[PDB]
Amino acid sequence: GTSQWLRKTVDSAAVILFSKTTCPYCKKVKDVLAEAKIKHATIELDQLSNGSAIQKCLASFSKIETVPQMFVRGKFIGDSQTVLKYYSNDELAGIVNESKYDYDLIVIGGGSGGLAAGKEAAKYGAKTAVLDYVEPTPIGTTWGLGGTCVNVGCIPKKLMHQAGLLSHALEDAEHFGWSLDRSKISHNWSTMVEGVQSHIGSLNWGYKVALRDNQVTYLNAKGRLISPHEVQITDKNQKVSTITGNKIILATGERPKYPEIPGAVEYGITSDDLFSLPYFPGKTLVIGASYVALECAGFLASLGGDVTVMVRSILLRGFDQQMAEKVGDYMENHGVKFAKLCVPDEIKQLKVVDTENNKPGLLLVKGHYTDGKKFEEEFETVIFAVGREPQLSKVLCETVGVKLDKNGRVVCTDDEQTTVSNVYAIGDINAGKPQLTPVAIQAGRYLARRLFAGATELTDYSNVATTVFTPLEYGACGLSEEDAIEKYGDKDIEVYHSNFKPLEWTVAHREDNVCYMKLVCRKSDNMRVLGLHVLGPNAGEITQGYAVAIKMGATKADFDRTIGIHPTCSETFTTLHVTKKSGVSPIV
Amino acid sequence: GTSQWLRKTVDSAAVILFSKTTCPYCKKVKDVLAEAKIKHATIELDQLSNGSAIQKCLASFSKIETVPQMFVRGKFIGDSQTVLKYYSNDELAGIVNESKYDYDLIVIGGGSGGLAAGKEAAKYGAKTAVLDYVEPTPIGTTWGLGGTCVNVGCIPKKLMHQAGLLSHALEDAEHFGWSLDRSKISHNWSTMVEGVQSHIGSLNWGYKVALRDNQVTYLNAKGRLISPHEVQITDKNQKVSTITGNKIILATGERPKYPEIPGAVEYGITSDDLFSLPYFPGKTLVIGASYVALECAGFLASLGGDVTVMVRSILLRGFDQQMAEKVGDYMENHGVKFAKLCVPDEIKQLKVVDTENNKPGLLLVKGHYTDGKKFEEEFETVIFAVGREPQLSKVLCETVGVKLDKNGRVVCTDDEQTTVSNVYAIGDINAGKPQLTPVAIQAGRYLARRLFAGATELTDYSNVATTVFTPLEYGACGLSEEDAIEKYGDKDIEVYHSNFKPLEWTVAHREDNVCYMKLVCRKSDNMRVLGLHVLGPNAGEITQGYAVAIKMGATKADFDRTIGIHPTCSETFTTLHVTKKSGVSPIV
Ligand SMILES: Cc1cc2nc3c(=O)[nH]c(=O)nc-3n(C[C@H](O)[C@H](O)[C@H](O)COP(=O)(O)OP(=O)(O)OC[C@H]3O[C@@H](n4cnc5c(N)ncnc54)[C@H](O)[C@@H]3O)c2cc1C
Ligand SMILES: Cc1cc2nc3c(=O)[nH]c(=O)nc-3n(C[C@H](O)[C@H](O)[C@H](O)COP(=O)(O)OP(=O)(O)OC[C@H]3O[C@@H](n4cnc5c(N)ncnc54)[C@H](O)[C@@H]3O)c2cc1C
Ligand SMILES: [Mg+2]
Ligand SMILES: [Mg+2]
Ligand SMILES: [Mg+2]
Repeated sequence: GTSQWLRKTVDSAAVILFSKTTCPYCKKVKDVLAEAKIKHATIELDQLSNGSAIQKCLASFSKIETVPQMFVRGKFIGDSQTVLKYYSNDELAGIVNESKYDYDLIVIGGGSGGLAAGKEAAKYGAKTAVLDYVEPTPIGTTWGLGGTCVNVGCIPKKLMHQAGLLSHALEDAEHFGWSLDRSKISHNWSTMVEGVQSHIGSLNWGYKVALRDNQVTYLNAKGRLISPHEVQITDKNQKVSTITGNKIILATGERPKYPEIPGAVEYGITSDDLFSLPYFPGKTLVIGASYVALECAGFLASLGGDVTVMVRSILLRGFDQQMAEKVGDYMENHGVKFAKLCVPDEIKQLKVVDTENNKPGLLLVKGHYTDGKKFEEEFETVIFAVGREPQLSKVLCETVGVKLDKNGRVVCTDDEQTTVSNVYAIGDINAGKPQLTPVAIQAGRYLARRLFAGATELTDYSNVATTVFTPLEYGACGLSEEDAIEKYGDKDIEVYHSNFKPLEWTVAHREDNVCYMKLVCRKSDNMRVLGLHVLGPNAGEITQGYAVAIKMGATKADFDRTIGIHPTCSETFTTLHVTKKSGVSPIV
Repeated sequence: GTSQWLRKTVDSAAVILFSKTTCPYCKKVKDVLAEAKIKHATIELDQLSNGSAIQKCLASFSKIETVPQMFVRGKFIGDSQTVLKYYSNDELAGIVNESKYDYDLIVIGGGSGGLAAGKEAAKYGAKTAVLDYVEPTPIGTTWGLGGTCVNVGCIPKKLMHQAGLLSHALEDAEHFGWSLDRSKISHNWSTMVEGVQSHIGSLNWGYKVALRDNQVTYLNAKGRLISPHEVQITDKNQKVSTITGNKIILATGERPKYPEIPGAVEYGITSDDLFSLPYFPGKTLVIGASYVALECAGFLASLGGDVTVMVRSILLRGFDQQMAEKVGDYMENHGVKFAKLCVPDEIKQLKVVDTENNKPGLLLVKGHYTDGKKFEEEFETVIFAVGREPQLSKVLCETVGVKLDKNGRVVCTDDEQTTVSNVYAIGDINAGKPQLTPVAIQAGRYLARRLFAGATELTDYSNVATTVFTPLEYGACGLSEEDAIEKYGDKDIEVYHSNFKPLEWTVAHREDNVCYMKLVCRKSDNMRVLGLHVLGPNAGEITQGYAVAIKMGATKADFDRTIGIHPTCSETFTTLHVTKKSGVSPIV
């Protein structure tokens, strides 16, 4: 184990120092490298249980067993006296910069995962390039550095969700004694978009500054992997060139799909366009039933819009379907209309978008229900939220040998390695992984540490918590009830559940028994918590801390012995007692 | 210890059935008791690991080793045929109601702990009385059933905190595109109090209905324990009588203290009066620096009031002082004035409260600072928040033998037992325990199960999470940093910390580096999390789930391997990396 780890670490690290924290010769070398502005990884052998074995194995590369030992790109450079010699003779800079490739790491994609990986690799002295290019949407929308979450995902969507939540805060404020009249207050879409876009612009700029400050080369260029170590880049002026890299990280993400029906690309939009749209969508049809579809429909309705969601089959496929039904029922009680069991056939244009008066156009949507009955209605905006897809055919030449699955995602080992030994993939394009921003970030950071700092820690993709930011939010960690029953059998599953009412909803005269939580547990394993589910305000804040406990193997007894914080919504997890098997009502 | 447990269980239970889930004879006995409206505890021997030894040890009472076996107040009643004989002969009701005392349980105090204990005991057939009486405040304020939290504590305070938080929501709404103008909106104190009090009234009524539905006798009477089994009650018409009970639970709580200075009782108020006050306090001085003092000052300022807090020494004594300073600094930047290192000497009346026109009076407060300088300022309302005290000299006759500590609280074992063996104490009067509503509720419920259902589970009072509902909320679980350093030494403590900015604060132009969190960890115990601290919105929702993980022994590695939910405040705990020892800034 140790010899294999050391060989892999030495071969892959850009600049690495084997050290001991007590040794003054090691401190002197560290001080020289810091003065020279040479970044590097450091392995403190006295801080590792197998450090003595590592010292012995180092002689297989350097012929010495002492510390310090400096390596650059697989080559032993020297001990203390030698490194000081190179520094004194002004030779060290050239040595640490010598490389077979232009870069130690090329990251293709400057989104959540790619920026995290590139910044982390640079900390260990890896010469790093991050490529990011945003192909415009069909109507021409484009945006800056940072990827989907920053520009057209989690960040703007949650800010618009907050704008929507504030509608109810205005209503509640009256009951709490404030003098406003909610019925005389209106919402200005353009003012909200300006504020959202100003924040996004600060993030775009902050990422460019962060790459500069980490000595990462940022290329606003489209990359294509043409062989294991060669990336062809096309710049803003269509100039084509090739750069080379030792390790390659594919982090190119996904883009929205469109249905293959007349008028969809021409006259509809997707989430990519929504978050910078200069005019309020107006009367809107959302086609689809993913979390993207429902989150966007929810905030548009809360802002005062006339919104309909066209659902082919079910809501939130892949999520617990009891929770999905409760999410949709709340939305329907709060203004969202649903066209159920329905698909679109064609979008016809009745009015062109009025860019001068800043108004949407008008569309005729024709569709049909599963029984064959026709759907026909006019909408000012049609938003397609019918899934997202990787677009690797343009990122990857087929001759490179990177295996893709049937959906076009990259088939990766548990350490993100593709079928090409120096090429890795992270984020939404890594087949089978949860498609979430903090997952991409952890994967990229942890991978960079394994490549360039000798780390061994893998990303754990199990029991990753989620939150759907619908008008009433839905947080979850672990299995749905139906997946738990499928895996273990109904007789081995116990479900504890309860309704609850936020204290803030009492004086506000809101609903008594809409918020809901459950714990899905395995009886034969000490009532292990297999899944946690909560519908209520601030559901992501509620869920997050429990994800640590679930990671640690929490049981129902662990929830019971923990004392609640009062008054909170979250504390209702600490006193659950009604089982579904008992048939006793969960109402409070 | 099976023999000792069975002896204690049979001796204490009111009505108890020993059964097996796999027995249709037990099913018949359960059905008969259910039809007879006879509530009882049930111990399913097949579900316990030592069930076989219990069956054998039951014969020491019943001379049989089969199930079912029924017991009443220490006496074996019979098997299947025998219980049916009594039922057929109309003898069973008399048998199950025979008792040496009027009640199996008398609970003195109808607050958080006492109501929880009384309701739980009644589930197992314990004939239960709950006594509750609310001695009026000096100005005459009184309230209904439910105790401090329901009437004059957590419930109204959090509702008034929410009214205060809505001030900032109104401001934020403008930046999110809503057309209101916060500067022309005002707050109506009386409207908010009316709504708060209507909710409280629904809780008072709900508790009365809950006791009725559980067959608990509710006496709105002042109780005094005059001997181990005798409680003297004084009813609303001053009629004095004595009732007897087998077990006694003392759950009488505490009341606000006043400083011993002229004018304090006559002209000041406390939290007991604030939550139903019919007029806005106006310009207000809060004397004290507890969480009660700061929570009330905070919401009064957010409602638009002119508020000053007079602090003898420090804020939030007993809490992490770095966090306390950050809490206070936020309040000072958001309208709360602080008179630091200052104590009051006298409250002088300048105008009497005008009850007819619903206006406060006017007071002159004289005090002095530690540097000798004088304090002299006028206020419309003076609120004392200088601690709370038990008042057991009127609850307990000294001859009973219940030992109190130097502060007047009850000295209890880890199972809530006093020095008188049938008398227990729960909630705020139990010396040394966290004085919180969910603690009182757990203690009461768990104690009732041990007394009347043979349970053995104790309440765990360690690492009980808290939240201070100041304008920026402060959640904590475990040790303060200073307590951890005192216990383990600075060299064995590592502190990970970060500022954060809620995404909701970006478009709203709120502060960049005021929200803050830290994990206080023990290096030599695998970086065990000793204390978690968070200052930010929704801090109780953030903190609660982590309390389960801390109960389970979470380490820093457990936080690191858990993935964040994005975008949330809570996810910041999953990526902490800056140590205090490193000196690196925690700013974003
Ligand atoms: C509407 C919406 C809401 C979401 N909400 C949440 C949420 O609340 N929480 C959450 O955790 N996740 C959320 N997500 C998911 C999250 O956005 C993604 O999981 C995350 O952005 C994936 O990161 P990534 O690094 O894999 O890819 P991306 O962030 O998509 O980055 C890939 C980047 O590479 C660029 N690129 C593509 N091809 C090339 C090429 N050939 N050369 C150069 N650059 C290229 C892309 O244009 C893009 O900039 C949401 C997504 C959407 C669409
Ligand atoms: C302003 C304030 C805010 C608080 N906020 C929170 C918070 O956010 N979260 C939290 O967890 N805790 C909070 N607390 C603490 C919480 O209120 C107490 O911990 C809890 O109420 C204690 O319950 P208890 O059963 O011990 O006593 P109590 O709830 O005080 O009940 C005791 C009852 O017994 C009655 N009684 C007294 N003597 C007699 C007698 N001789 N005969 C009959 N009846 C009698 C009393 O009048 C009262 O009704 C707060 C407290 C205050 C004062
Ligand atoms: Mg702005
Ligand atoms: Mg599942
Ligand atoms: Mg009302």
